[PDB]
Amino acid sequence: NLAPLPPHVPEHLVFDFDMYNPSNLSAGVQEAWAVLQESNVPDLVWTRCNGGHWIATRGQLIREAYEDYRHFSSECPFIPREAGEAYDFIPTSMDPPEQRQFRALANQVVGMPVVDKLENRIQELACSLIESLRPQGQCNFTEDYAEPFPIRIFMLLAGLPEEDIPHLKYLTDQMTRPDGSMTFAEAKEALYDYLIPIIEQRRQKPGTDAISIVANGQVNGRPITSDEAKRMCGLLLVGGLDTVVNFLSFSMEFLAKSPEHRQELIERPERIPAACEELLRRFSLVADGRILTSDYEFHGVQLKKGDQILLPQMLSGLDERENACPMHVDFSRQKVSHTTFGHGSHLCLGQHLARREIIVTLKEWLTRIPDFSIAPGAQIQHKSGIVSGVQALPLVWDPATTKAV
Ligand code: HEM
Ligand SMILES: CC1(C)[C@@H]2CC[C@@]1(C)C(=O)C2
Ligand SMILES: [K+]
Repeated sequence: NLAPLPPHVPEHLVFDFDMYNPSNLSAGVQEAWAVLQESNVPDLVWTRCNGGHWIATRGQLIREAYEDYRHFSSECPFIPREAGEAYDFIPTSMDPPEQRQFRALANQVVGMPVVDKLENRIQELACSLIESLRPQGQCNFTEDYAEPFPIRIFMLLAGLPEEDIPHLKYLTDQMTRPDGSMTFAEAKEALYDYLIPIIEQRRQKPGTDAISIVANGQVNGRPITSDEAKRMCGLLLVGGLDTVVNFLSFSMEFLAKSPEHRQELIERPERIPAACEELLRRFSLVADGRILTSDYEFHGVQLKKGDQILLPQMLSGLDERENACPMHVDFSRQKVSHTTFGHGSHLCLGQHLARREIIVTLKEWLTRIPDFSIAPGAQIQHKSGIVSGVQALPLVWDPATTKAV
């Protein structure tokens, strides 16, 4: 449906892009979003889809808006409006100044020091999942690796049972790529229904898991409330269950389709960290945004207090004004410009865990299964939303070309 055009929005800026079902989706989701960067499309457009909102289409504007939290508030960061209003996760639903104190606590559970306590288990799980698949000569990559690898690591970190994954993954996905059966508010309250008692049990009897550490944490020297803990833990679950999970499939689809790039990383494994960064640029996948706190003229466009603006993190690095030949993957690219992990005060806190999971996957997969392809006659379908993904990724290989370590 197309919402009525607000009185302050001129017709010439109207471009009815649907972030949950973009028209060019069959080309690939990044390609579908990149239609917003065709030469005739303004830097800032209005879509009547999903209740009506602005979209900044160029890295310059996306970066500026993410830096200016005084005009572009995180209080209502999701489209549609109902979802942004219900959205209350911490720290993401807060602006500075109050946001900042919560970042340190989140860093205690997903930050670089914690990656250190997990490196060996991350390594061991990647290797065991890949070795189990290796002799089969085929897999459904989304279900067989992309999901279980990051999700089981998160569930370990959080001290949550693996048999809870199907329920939690379903709920998480309703917040980013809703199937229509639940509103954001319903999904969020179901997630909170799961968490609240676990949080109370771990405040009564603390363990060493991430939920215990958040629930018994301090924020700038005072105790976190049960409610704040819940709102932080919800966000951590969503990051654990619906970010890397999707990104790995874009990356593995690319490698399945580009033997040259596989060989590069096999021959020059020192390049894997750089490859991770270039893949994070090319297969960027997040798009949230902000709400206007006041009327504001931005790049010659009149914005009105309460207007939502989508600021797609995905688009900055695909912008030819940020990177030449942006749809080309070049592992030797000298300045890999992107906002894949966000920009401004809300920079991703999970990014070190994400990079470790990506780099481990690339190294351990190519060590064992250097030669693989998309299954015969398969046409890979993507899906779009707050976080975009790959619906299915059937891969095949000849087991004779693989190596058990
Ligand atoms: C490829 C993987 C990932 C990508 C692309 C990604 C992307 C992002 C983006 C774009 C933001 C900023 C959102 C905004 O400004 O509104 C963000 C924030 C955040 N992410 Fe990540 N993320 C990833 C992985 C993770 C993981 C694995 C976790 C935790 C398990 C995580 C936890 C967080 C947290 C806690 C924030 C909030 C920071 C704040 O609001 O101050 N992320 N992420
Ligand atoms: C936009 C995000 C990727 C970031 C971490 C999880 C996510 C869906 C959020 O709600 C904040
Ligand atoms: K809100």
